[PDB]
Amino acid sequence: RRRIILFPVPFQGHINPILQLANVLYSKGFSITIFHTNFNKPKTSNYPHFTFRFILDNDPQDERISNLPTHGPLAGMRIPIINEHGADELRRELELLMLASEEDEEVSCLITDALWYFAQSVADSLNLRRLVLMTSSLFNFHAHVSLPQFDELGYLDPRLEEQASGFPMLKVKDIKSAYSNWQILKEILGKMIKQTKASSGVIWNSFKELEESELETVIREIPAPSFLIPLPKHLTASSSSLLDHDRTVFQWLDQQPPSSVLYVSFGSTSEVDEKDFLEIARGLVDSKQSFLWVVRPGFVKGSTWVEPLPDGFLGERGRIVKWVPQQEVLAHGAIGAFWTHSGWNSTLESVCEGVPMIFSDFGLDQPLNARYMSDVLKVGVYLENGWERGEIANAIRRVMVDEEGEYIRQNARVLKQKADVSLMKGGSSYESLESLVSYISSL
Ligand SMILES: O=c1ccn([C@@H]2O[C@H](COP(=O)(O)OP(=O)(O)O)[C@@H](O)[C@H]2O)c(=O)[nH]1
Repeated sequence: RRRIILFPVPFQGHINPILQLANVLYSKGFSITIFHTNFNKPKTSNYPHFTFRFILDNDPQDERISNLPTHGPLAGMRIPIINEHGADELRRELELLMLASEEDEEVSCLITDALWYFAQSVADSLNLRRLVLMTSSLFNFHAHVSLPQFDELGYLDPRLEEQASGFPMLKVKDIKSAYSNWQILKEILGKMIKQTKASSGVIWNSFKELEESELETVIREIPAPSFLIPLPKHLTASSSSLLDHDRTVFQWLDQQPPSSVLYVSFGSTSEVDEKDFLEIARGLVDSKQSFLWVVRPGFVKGSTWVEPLPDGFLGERGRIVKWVPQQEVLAHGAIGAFWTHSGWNSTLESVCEGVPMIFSDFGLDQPLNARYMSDVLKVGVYLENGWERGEIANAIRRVMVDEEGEYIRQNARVLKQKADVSLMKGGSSYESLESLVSYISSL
């Protein structure tokens, strides 16, 4: 019998894939321990088959992380702080668990978010193999490792619409948006890459037929074995939701004709102007399509939730809610399209449910995902120039209704079919999971 310890980053887009992976590995016969902060902890009662151990921010909470806001952009300061200072405690917790191990039980490996680069030297010091879960795409990584060529060209130092000389698949404007914050994030990024290369294995939330152009880069740049597993095709992340679901949406979805509803969501941490929020809204009302919008409290700047919106503005065709089981909504027959911020989990969920997309972005990997999806795979339309009520209306209608958008809708159906085929025997994802289990078992 073999145990795997998994250590996620405590944010929705990072907890979701790591607990999907944990469930996949449990289904293959491993026992599971989750090391987690108290901050943003998921509902442990949803996981009776996992053992949770809460670490790093137990009371008395430390002076370096105590006082930190639980919401907003500053909540992410916990990540560099834990990387810088958490090694001693992580080692103690791993050793305690390895000690209490049953006689017939061995800890096979530690799997961490790639962002926990500090865990490599900790695992090394215990003779414990560490594997890394990437929560972003292979294409994004390929763009990472190409930054030197980008740096020389001054792309990183603020000709927007031409293709990048290194990357034909990207525009210069994409690269400028993705790496707008290079002084600040550059340090974390380099160490994350270095310790991912130095790990014992890299698990990617993707599949070969989604990112075939990128496989050779990962083989060449990362000496450790890579595994591609499309986690949403195995199970949804419903059980790791950090917020209560509004399931009243499914009764409303059941009142809509097939493929008639635009699902709209900009993720778990994006935020917008009071100006932009009302323009998007008019863009939705203008498209004349039915829509289900998820607006996270605080998504709006200056408002607690949605106060700028006049009572009844959405009228007959629109509903706004705070939070849903997103992949389950995307699977509903009423959904015709997904207007997304292009976060990687959302993008992959939509791909796995065969839903074509309209793309916005808020930087980081998001513009790269939108570019790849829209121009390589051609499963959506990219709103790559801000929020205009007009342009929004046309993109929505092009994907949902226009005969001219039929190829985008068909591409999304075919790509979902490829995801499904990949989990079949002899499929790429099946073989990658088979390889991952036997590899972990050999450790
Ligand atoms: O109403 C919502 C909105 C989002 N999500 C989930 O939140 C995660 C968001 O991750 P993503 O990588 O798309 O973007 P982020 O929020 O990290 O920017 C995904 O798994 C979504 O399915 C959800 O369950 N309900």
